[PDB]
Parts: sequence; C-alpha cells; structure tokens
Amino acid sequence: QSGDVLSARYEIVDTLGEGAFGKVVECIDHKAGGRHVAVKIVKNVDRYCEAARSEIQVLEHLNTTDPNSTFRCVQMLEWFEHHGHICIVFELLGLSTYDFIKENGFLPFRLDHIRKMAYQICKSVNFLHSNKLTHTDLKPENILFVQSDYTEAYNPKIKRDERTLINPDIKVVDFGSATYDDEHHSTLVSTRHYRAPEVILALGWSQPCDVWSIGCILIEYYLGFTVFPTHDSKEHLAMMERILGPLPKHMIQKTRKRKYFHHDRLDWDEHSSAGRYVSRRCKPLKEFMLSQDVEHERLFDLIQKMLEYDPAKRITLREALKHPFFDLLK
Repeated sequence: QSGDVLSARYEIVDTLGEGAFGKVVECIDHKAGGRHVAVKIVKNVDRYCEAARSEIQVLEHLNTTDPNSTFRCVQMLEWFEHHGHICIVFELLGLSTYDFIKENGFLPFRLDHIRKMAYQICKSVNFLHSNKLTHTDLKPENILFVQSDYTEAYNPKIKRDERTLINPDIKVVDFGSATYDDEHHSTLVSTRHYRAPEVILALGWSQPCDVWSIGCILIEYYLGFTVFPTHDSKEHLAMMERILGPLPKHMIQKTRKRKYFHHDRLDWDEHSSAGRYVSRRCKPLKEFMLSQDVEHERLFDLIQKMLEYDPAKRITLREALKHPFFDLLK
C-alpha cells in the first residue's frame, strides 16, 4: 500500500508493524513540511473497527487528562476513515523494546536501562489504573522507545559489537483492548507469555493482570528470552509451578478449567516429554539471576511481587513505584 495517500495529506512510506487489527505505517505529512507521523490503519472488519473506536475514546480521555504525555501514553494527533478503514494518526515513535532486543541479538538490556524503562512502564500503567482502566495487553511489542538512536562499543565480554540507546525513554501503545472498570471484561486477555494466572483459570481479572504482564516483561528485558516458552495453557501453569511454586489451593478450587487439574493439583506428569521440556527450560525464579548484587536482588524482589499468584495479594503499581529497586533513579 506504500504510495497510498490518506485524508489527502499522509503518504505511506513504510510499514512499522502489523497485527490482528491491521498495520501501523510511517507517513510523510504533505501539509506539515514533510515531517513524519505513524498511522494505524485498522482492517475493515467489525471487531477491529470496534476496538479502534474504543482506542480513540481511551486516547481522547488520556490525551485530555495528560496532554503533554507526562505519563508516557502514545499521543493521538487525529483520526479519520479511509475506504472504510479507521486510521489513527500518532506521534512517530522509534522501535519497540522487542524489535530493539531482536536487532541486538537478544542481548538483554543493562540493569540501569531496565530500571529506567520499568519505572516509566509502571508510571504509565499506574496512570491508567488511576483512571479506572486496565491495558490488558502489555508486552515488549507494546512498549516503544521515543527515539531508538544508539551508540556502538565493542564489548570484550561477548567478543562483539553491541548497541546502547542514547535515550531509553519509552511510551505505552495499543489501547484497543484497554477496559474500564464498569465495562464488559473479555474472558481471555493478554498475549500468552504475559498472561496472568487468574486469566488462564478464568477467575475474572482487573488492574492486577497488568502487573503480572509487567513482571513477565521485566524478566524478558533482563534475560533476553521468556521464562514461559509455551503455547499450551496446562504447560504454562506447569512452568509457573516450576518457577514460582505450587498454585494456591483457593485458585484451583475456584477455577472451572477442570481439564488442567487432577484431584486439586495440576494434572502434570514430570516424566512425560513435556515434563522434561519444562524441567529443562524452567527453574526457581531466583536461579535466573545473573548476579547476587543487591541491585539484582531488588529487581528480583519486585519481579516476584509482580508474579504473586493471588491477584488480591499482588503488588499494585502504586506500591511498585516506591520499590527500592527504583531509588538509584531519584
């Protein structure tokens, strides 16, 4: 679709990204001196239309309450329709955190960068939580750098060239799943590797499912890989039990997902091929730590609080933002 011209001013010059919903494109703005914007072009399909209108209503609310994006939600510039596609015009951001890690060889972020990015993610999502909103789809693809300009130094430790961001500031994108407290809550939310246990067990969810997602994002930034390399619900739960310990009995008793359980325990054979896979790939959370220094211990203390099984006990982002992991920032 490159060369197409939206609303008689936006010329598509590149695809930034692609999704169930449609795509995000980079356009030249012929009416603002040629400067570049992002345009989300949503498929001409009811469910994607409804989610785009929902996203526009959330962005009008967020952009009105916080017009300078103090809380780091992407800025919507305008919206329109084009051949029955809803088009949302955004400030042009740089790469996703995912694309950055990928283009760098799945080398993790330095702890100092993770500290800054985690703070900003927590500050951004807490702003939603303060406005009776839950994002529901937090993942590294939905966390974008403001500018993804980097320097390169040879790193003798790894014997190769690595990229360090000049500025690691981020914004949160994709409000098409965002849900107000008083609205219908989808049965299934989140991308699987970031999905909270109350979602897998169909117990109901609210703001704390976002906190679980953030805890999984921080592990990936720290390791460069997920600790949940799965595409199966029961196996995902077996992996949580290996990393975090047994599920709470009250959550097992409450679930109607009876296929995952035998008696009141996960129906999981550690001696099966899948069982060996989970035993090989997954291990107690603190075993993933690359260093024993206090900075590392405090990140893992935060992570473990975010990956509390019981969403009623899980750390809130208001409590996260005061975690000692974040002092070296103030």
